[PDB]
Amino acid sequence: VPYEEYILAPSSRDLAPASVRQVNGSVTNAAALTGAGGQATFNGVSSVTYDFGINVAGIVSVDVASASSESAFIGVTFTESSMWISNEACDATQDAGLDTPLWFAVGQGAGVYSVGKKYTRGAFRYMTVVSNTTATVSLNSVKINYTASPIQDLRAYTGYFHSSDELLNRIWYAGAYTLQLCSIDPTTGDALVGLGAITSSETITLPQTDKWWTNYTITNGSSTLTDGAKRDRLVWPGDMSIALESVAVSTEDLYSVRTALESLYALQKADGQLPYAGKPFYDTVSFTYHLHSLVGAASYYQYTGDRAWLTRYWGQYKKGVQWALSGVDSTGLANITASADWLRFGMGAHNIEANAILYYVLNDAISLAQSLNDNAPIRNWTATAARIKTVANELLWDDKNGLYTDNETTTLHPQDGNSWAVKANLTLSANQSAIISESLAARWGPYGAPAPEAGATVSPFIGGFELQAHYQAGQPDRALDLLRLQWGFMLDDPRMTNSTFIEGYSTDGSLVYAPYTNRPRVSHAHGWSTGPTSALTIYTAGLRVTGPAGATWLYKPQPGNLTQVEAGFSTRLGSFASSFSRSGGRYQELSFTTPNGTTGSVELGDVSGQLVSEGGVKVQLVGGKASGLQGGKWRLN
Ligand SMILES: *[C@@H]1O[C@H](CO)[C@@H](O[C@@H]2O[C@H](CO)[C@@H](O[C@@H]3O[C@H](CO[C@H]4O[C@H](CO)[C@@H](O)[C@H](O)[C@@H]4O)[C@@H](O)[C@H](O[C@H]4O[C@H](CO)[C@@H](O)[C@H](O)[C@@H]4O)[C@@H]3O)[C@H](O)[C@H]2NC(C)=O)[C@H](O)[C@H]1NC(C)=O
Ligand SMILES: *[C@@H]1O[C@H](CO)[C@@H](O[C@@H]2O[C@H](CO)[C@@H](O[C@@H]3O[C@H](CO)[C@@H](O)[C@H](O[C@H]4O[C@H](CO)[C@@H](O)[C@H](O)[C@@H]4O)[C@@H]3O)[C@H](O)[C@H]2NC(C)=O)[C@H](O)[C@H]1NC(C)=O
Ligand SMILES: *[C@@H]1O[C@H](CO)[C@@H](O[C@@H]2O[C@H](CO)[C@@H](O[C@@H]3O[C@H](CO[C@H]4O[C@H](CO)[C@@H](O)[C@H](O)[C@@H]4O)[C@@H](O)[C@H](O)[C@@H]3O)[C@H](O)[C@H]2NC(C)=O)[C@H](O)[C@H]1NC(C)=O
Ligand SMILES: *[C@@H]1O[C@H](CO)[C@@H](O[C@@H]2O[C@H](CO)[C@@H](O[C@@H]3O[C@H](CO)[C@@H](O)[C@H](O)[C@@H]3O)[C@H](O)[C@H]2NC(C)=O)[C@H](O)[C@H]1NC(C)=O
Ligand SMILES: *[C@@H]1O[C@H](CO)[C@@H](O[C@@H]2O[C@H](CO)[C@@H](O[C@@H]3O[C@H](CO)[C@@H](O)[C@H](O)[C@@H]3O)[C@H](O)[C@H]2NC(C)=O)[C@H](O)[C@H]1NC(C)=O
Ligand SMILES: *[C@@H]1O[C@H](CO)[C@@H](O[C@@H]2O[C@H](CO)[C@@H](O[C@@H]3O[C@H](CO)[C@@H](O)[C@H](O)[C@@H]3O)[C@H](O)[C@H]2NC(C)=O)[C@H](O)[C@H]1NC(C)=O
Ligand SMILES: *[C@@H]1O[C@H](CO)[C@@H](O[C@@H]2O[C@H](CO)[C@@H](O[C@@H]3O[C@H](CO)[C@@H](O)[C@H](O)[C@@H]3O)[C@H](O)[C@H]2NC(C)=O)[C@H](O)[C@H]1NC(C)=O
Ligand SMILES: *[C@@H]1O[C@H](CO)[C@@H](O[C@@H]2O[C@H](CO)[C@@H](O[C@@H]3O[C@H](CO)[C@@H](O)[C@H](O)[C@@H]3O)[C@H](O)[C@H]2NC(C)=O)[C@H](O)[C@H]1NC(C)=O
Ligand SMILES: *[C@@H]1O[C@H](CO)[C@@H](O[C@@H]2O[C@H](CO)[C@@H](O[C@@H]3O[C@H](CO)[C@@H](O)[C@H](O)[C@@H]3O)[C@H](O)[C@H]2NC(C)=O)[C@H](O)[C@H]1NC(C)=O
Ligand SMILES: *[C@@H]1O[C@H](CO)[C@@H](O[C@@H]2O[C@H](CO)[C@@H](O[C@@H]3O[C@H](CO)[C@@H](O)[C@H](O)[C@@H]3O)[C@H](O)[C@H]2NC(C)=O)[C@H](O)[C@H]1NC(C)=O
Ligand SMILES: *[C@@H]1O[C@H](CO)[C@@H](O[C@@H]2O[C@H](CO)[C@@H](O)[C@H](O)[C@H]2NC(C)=O)[C@H](O)[C@H]1NC(C)=O
Ligand SMILES: *[C@@H]1O[C@H](CO)[C@@H](O[C@@H]2O[C@H](CO)[C@@H](O)[C@H](O)[C@H]2NC(C)=O)[C@H](O)[C@H]1NC(C)=O
Ligand SMILES: *[C@@H]1O[C@H](CO)[C@@H](O)[C@H](O)[C@H]1NC(C)=O
Repeated sequence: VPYEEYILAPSSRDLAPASVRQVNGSVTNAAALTGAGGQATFNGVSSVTYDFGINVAGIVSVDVASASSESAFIGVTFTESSMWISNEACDATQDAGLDTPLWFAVGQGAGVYSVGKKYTRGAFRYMTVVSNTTATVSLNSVKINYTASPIQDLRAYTGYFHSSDELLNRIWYAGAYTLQLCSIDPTTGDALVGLGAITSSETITLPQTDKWWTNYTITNGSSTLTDGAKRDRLVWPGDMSIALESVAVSTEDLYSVRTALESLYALQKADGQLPYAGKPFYDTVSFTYHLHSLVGAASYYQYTGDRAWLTRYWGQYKKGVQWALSGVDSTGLANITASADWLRFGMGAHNIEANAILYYVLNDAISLAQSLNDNAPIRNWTATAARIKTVANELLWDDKNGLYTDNETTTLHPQDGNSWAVKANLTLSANQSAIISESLAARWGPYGAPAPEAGATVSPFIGGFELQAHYQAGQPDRALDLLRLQWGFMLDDPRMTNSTFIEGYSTDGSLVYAPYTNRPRVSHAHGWSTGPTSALTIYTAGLRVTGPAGATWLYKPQPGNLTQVEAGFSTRLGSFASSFSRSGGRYQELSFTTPNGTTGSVELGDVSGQLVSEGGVKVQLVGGKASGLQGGKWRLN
């Protein structure tokens, strides 16, 4: 309800394109297919590329009025980015080649032509209607059944964010909408229908095209969160380590997260190994992604407060923790023998990123075990955790460059490892964390923060963890600067979609993703690139869930130089909201709402005064902090 005007999601599921972008050949009244009136008559070989304004998804229907020849055809091509607009092909989903247009033999007669959900286009902003025959074809409409997020009201958000910075607001809502697009009907999964047949080492020529379909049921239930709407349309655990919290503070569609998580845990091996991806992707060993599955279960319990779910899955979670701990060696660090990660290079040995994620997982597991009163596993865990810290900063810390090396035998400093080490509290001091934040920011290029472990690549995925690291190191304006630089490029570059966020690109500002050779296959709607949504709600607005469903919370707004911030979301316990206005580095007004029955703490920084409750309770701030605050509405006096 609040700030609904920023919500990108369509107001219906019956969608005509918004505007005509380009016309080729004799075409009468192309604007008719935008709902502007009349019918559109294609006279011979012709085409019209239409623009929807935003990235959309679903099932195309061609309403034909007449066709002069029995051999007439109408084709439809789709593309996320405008650089792959073509009257001959879509953009790519497979490892090599462009996808074939959807061809309708409309030479029969009048009626609506469709091939249903088997050929759902998972994501596209531009749609080209093509007549490749000398026939005259009149069409009444070409519309889309919008099938992204199938069991929800697309414009009924439970979270919101609005600041004095309009770019930040648009970035928040673009992340939320991206997540909506990646929630699919589970019966239309697996866009990689050519896995095994089409590989990177191949060439599909200009007249050659890839066939595509969507008919693998990837989860149970009626909705699930995938990595990318166009592609892979599969469940990936690492992507959830950014996507879950951004879903939780905007749409609250944690049911799709839950189906994805359950499908992943259903693939656990007897020894506890969790999968690299959901079915039918290759059974692959990946340390880090197994740990991401553990992270995801922990965060799901944190936001839903589902005791029954955690109880169902605690045995599997402990088995996974045991599997990961089996990699720890005499050193006290995990020695990673699997190279598979987020499509980066050099995963192995005493990798800083793997061990930081392990530290994070261990602390998650201890807090969960205390929630469940399962004290037995705690000891080992604590000890192991300590060792990681103690050894990771002795054998991996580079004091001269202010960052962690990737392992013991390299001078490379990975962005993911250092970001995660700050996010997991692997550093021995806040001063260290500030060094890491400063040194990461020192590496920014004209198009955002680099990930040297994956070559000349910018990763919005790792950008989300770096944002969190800048925040936890006490640098909110550094984080807002990275937001502006990287995500304003992702949102406002004319090749982007202006609604959804890219999977990754290159440091020179090109849309080359190094792991892929088929550049049209990069997805422009990946949930793992939506870090700013959760970051702006949690850190800028200061609404931090610290207990199940917000049973306990921390209010720590890190405003920086923003002069006005409003944000809010809900859990099954009630409403969280934060609202403040500043000027000259001081709060003019500050208020926040937390659900009843909850208790929390406050941390405003260098702020002195009283917090007044709705009833009238007054609490003095000591060092900008206060604890034991009872749930409700609070204002700063
Ligand atoms: C998702 O969509 C894809 C299509 O894009 C489907 O893939 C096809 O699935 C069919 C199964 O339905 C595959 O099998 C083909 O069946 C044809 C019929 O053969 C007999 O099948 C029954 C079996 O009991 C007989 O009783 C009956 O009399 C039929 O005669 C065969 O003619 C096909 O031969 C094909 O074999 C090779 C290897 O598979 C193919 O590559 C060739 O095209 C060749 O013609 C075949 O056996 C078919 O192969 C699949 N095709 C493709 C392109 O993948 C998925 O099934 C569908 N999945 C879901 C869940 O909906
Ligand atoms: C400790 O950390 C360092 C730094 O990350 C790490 O060195 C990295 O090792 C990986 C291999 O695990 C290297 O990745 C390969 O490097 C070679 C060049 O030496 C390239 O030719 C490779 O590219 C081709 O091959 C890949 C498959 O093998 C394909 O995926 C790829 O598309 C190419 O076809 C590949 O990049 C990485 O380059 C180095 N790091 C640097 C800076 O070169 C080291 O391995 C870690 N220690 C241990 C024990 O793993
Ligand atoms: C065009 O696209 C539409 C989707 O965008 C299609 O409508 C969808 O049809 C499916 C079934 O084929 C529905 O999925 C069902 O979901 C219910 C649960 O939903 C109920 O609860 C939720 C949450 O409270 C609520 O939002 C719903 O309104 C329901 O009350 C399951 O129990 C079923 O087993 C089944 O999975 C989708 O809900 C429905 N979409 C919408 C928006 O309602 C439509 O059929 C497509 N048509 C064509 C011709 O392609
Ligand atoms: C007729 O419509 C097309 C769009 O379908 C207009 O743009 C042209 O589209 C073709 C593809 O059908 C482009 O060719 C391709 O270009 C990309 C790079 O952009 C390249 O990677 C491919 O290998 C292929 O060469 C073509 O460049 C593009 N032209 C322009 C100027 O954008 C076309 O302009 C329309 N014709 C008229 C007369 O309006
Ligand atoms: C306009 O586009 C439609 C759809 O692409 C064309 O229909 C297809 O035309 C081909 C001829 O190139 C028909 O022949 C088929 O060729 C494939 C190999 O490419 C072969 O494996 C098949 O056995 C068959 O011989 C194809 O059946 C036909 N497809 C459909 C669904 O009708 C149409 O010819 C184009 N017309 C013009 C004037 O460009
Ligand atoms: C949860 O989803 C899974 C699929 O992810 C459901 O199990 C699936 O059941 C279908 C329908 O039986 C299987 O398809 C095949 O059907 C033919 C029909 O003749 C049959 O001969 C095959 O033996 C097979 O049953 C499909 O293979 C199977 N999925 C997998 C991954 O094997 C399940 O029913 C859903 N609901 C739950 C678990 O409550
Ligand atoms: C408590 O955490 C520690 C980590 O500090 C766990 O220790 C590790 O346990 C695994 C179990 O598989 C050991 O791996 C095994 O190593 C032997 C060689 O010693 C090898 O032959 C096996 O194939 C397997 O790889 C690992 O070495 C060990 N590391 C250390 C430093 O003890 C321990 O498992 C956890 N507690 C429990 C009860 O599991
Ligand atoms: C993040 O990690 C830092 C250290 O990297 C944590 O602060 C550190 O807390 C430990 C205790 O957990 C302190 O070590 C010792 O604690 C014993 C009591 O068990 C005490 O008797 C010793 O005098 C010593 O304090 C350590 O000094 C302290 N370091 C700093 C710089 O504060 C911090 O608590 C962690 N933060 C989170 C949110 O987990
Ligand atoms: C956002 O606004 C602030 C305030 O105008 C910008 O400047 C930063 O302000 C703080 C507080 O005055 C400076 O703190 C420094 O502390 C060290 C401690 O030793 C002291 O030596 C300095 O004299 C100063 O008091 C901080 O250096 C300063 N930073 C800069 C670059 O001016 C801040 O830059 C603004 N950020 C953005 C992105 O707009
Ligand atoms: C990419 O998306 C942005 C944001 O949606 C577009 O910028 C413009 O953004 C503002 C809202 O931030 C919209 O303002 C409205 O303009 C209408 C014009 O009639 C006015 O009546 C309203 O009161 C309000 O001021 C504006 O519509 C929007 N422009 C468009 C074209 O959507 C940006 O233009 C988008 N670019 C592309 C190429 O899609
Ligand atoms: C980490 O594990 C790997 C795999 O078990 C170890 O790699 C082997 O190291 C030995 C020396 O101990 C070499 O002779 C082998 O060639 C290596 N094999 C493989 C498959 O990597 C590595 O030594 C382990 N590192 C630590 C510190 O325990
Ligand atoms: C924060 O800790 C770092 C060490 O990680 C201190 O900076 C280092 O100081 C040593 C002094 O011997 C130098 O050799 C290193 O080059 C410095 N490292 C970096 C990255 O600058 C720093 O002084 C500490 N700051 C505070 C306030 O305690
Ligand atoms: C819940 O909190 C609201 C204030 O936000 C208050 O009006 C209401 O009475 C509270 N209900 C209970 C049962 O405490």
